[PDB]
Amino acid sequence: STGSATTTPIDSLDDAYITPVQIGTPAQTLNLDFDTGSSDLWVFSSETTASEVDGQTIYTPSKSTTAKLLSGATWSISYGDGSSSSGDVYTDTVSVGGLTVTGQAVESAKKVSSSFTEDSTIDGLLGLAFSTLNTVSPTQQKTFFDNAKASLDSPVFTADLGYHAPGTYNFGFIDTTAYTGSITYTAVSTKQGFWEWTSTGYAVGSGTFKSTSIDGIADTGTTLLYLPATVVSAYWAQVSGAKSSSSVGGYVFPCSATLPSFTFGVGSARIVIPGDYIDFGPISTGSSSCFGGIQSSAGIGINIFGDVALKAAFVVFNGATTPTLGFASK
Ligand SMILES: CC[C@H](C)CNC(=O)C[C@H](O)[C@H](CC(C)C)NC(=O)[C@H](CCCCNC(=S)NC)NC(=O)[C@H](Cc1ccccc1)NS(=O)(=O)N(C)C
Repeated sequence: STGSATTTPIDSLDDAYITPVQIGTPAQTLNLDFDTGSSDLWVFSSETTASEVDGQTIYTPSKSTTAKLLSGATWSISYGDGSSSSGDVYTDTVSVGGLTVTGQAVESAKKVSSSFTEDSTIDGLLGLAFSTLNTVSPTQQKTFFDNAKASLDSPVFTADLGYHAPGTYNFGFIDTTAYTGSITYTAVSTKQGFWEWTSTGYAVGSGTFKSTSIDGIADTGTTLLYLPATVVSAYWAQVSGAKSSSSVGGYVFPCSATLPSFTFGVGSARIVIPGDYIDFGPISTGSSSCFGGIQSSAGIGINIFGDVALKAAFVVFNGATTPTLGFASK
């Protein structure tokens, strides 16, 4: 079996993408944030504290005939940006672009943090990192991909995210019409439970490729590109008006500038992010100052190949016994 779903940015700055998911019987469609950086599928529902509910679409376990409460299981998670959620768990049928998994754990939120209540276009998260990061207790619940693996035509899923446009998530197949060149595969360490890999170096604009190991994670749930502070500094050094702002939280630049591209190595291959994808957007509507999409990972503690990187390539999360990650130019 296979599945294909279109995914869309929740705003005009590509802060996140949501993909529709059908949960329960008859199907309840929710729009979730497909996150390769977590392993929890949870959604807002009939159980979340009302005043914690904005205009999100909720899951009502009670209206689904295949739902089953998972006796005694609870969950609690906190994310990298401080948000958090917790609740209980049900198992139900979950479909993604025609790809159905029965008995998938759907974690029902009882409480959500303020950033989630305020983001009206995200109904929950669908985690895609290793099941070892799952927060359900006492027994960890497998991700949608671990559960679909038996059925998949090939154990893989690809991310094809768009720059200010829709994209696609596909499961169990590789669409050769979607990228150019061939796919370069790189080893993944699962020690931390993440889609963790090592980049071979970088290049700023039309300058030299520097061979330096960049250990990082590929995470569709992270907006920007977090690199070591000395690589970020070499990028911004090429942009005349750019500077580091303590008030805004990072490098800012005149919106007016044409920024250089940024290339990161994948083995022998190079993936070129267009200077424009690095222009995240102005600080505030009308400002002459814009937010840089390449930020320092000094304060996070790990490098993150988030959305600004991920959208410049065709990405293959190959979930075979020995997982690997493939990158293609598109
Ligand atoms: C078991 C716990 C596991 C390890 C949790 N994994 C994780 O926590 C990684 C996972 O991908 C989350 C998903 C996110 C939707 C809440 N990413 C994040 O938490 C990041 C943080 C990236 C690193 C930032 N950390 C720091 S200290 N920066 C100074 N958020 C993001 O990148 C959000 C994503 C987002 C956007 C819009 C709506 C919802 C969520 N964009 S952002 O807020 O940082 N951007 C607006 C500035």
